Amino acid sequence: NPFHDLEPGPDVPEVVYAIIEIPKGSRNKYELDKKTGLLKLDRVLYSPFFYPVDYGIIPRTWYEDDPFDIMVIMREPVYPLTIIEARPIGLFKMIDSGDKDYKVLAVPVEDPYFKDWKDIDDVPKAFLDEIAHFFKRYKELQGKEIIVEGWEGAEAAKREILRAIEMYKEKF
Repeated sequence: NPFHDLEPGPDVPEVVYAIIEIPKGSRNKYELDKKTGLLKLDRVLYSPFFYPVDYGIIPRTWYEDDPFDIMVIMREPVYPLTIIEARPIGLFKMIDSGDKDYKVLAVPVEDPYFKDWKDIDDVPKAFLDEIAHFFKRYKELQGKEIIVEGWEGAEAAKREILRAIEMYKEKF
């Protein structure tokens, strides 16, 4: 499994690895299976929405009983199971069915388009809104309730990554 076999990053928490599961623009929700290391179709979203970001996980992280999720803003979406060196710039805070389900927002290190993106204030506000709204509504036809706490900055993101990396060490 890229989850188990890779280190969290080449320079955590400044640069992490993101293992991409879902390319920006997919209505199919793919997940990396931790045991087999293969891509699985978790579900087809019940509504005609698409993932607004390249969506994945950081290797060797464990969060709150799952890998820590990362959203990577890519101009051209990558293929599932691509590794991206990503810079954390933000932290999305939502709770899904009582459980905290925070997500890191990151930019690709090797796309110079995002070179001056270093914190949440560098992101177009309507983009942060479109992400929050996606997670607020995407499971509404499945009867789930997601509460969205909002966003925090890069420093918070990076704390939470270091925290999830040690939680992985405790569990494995």
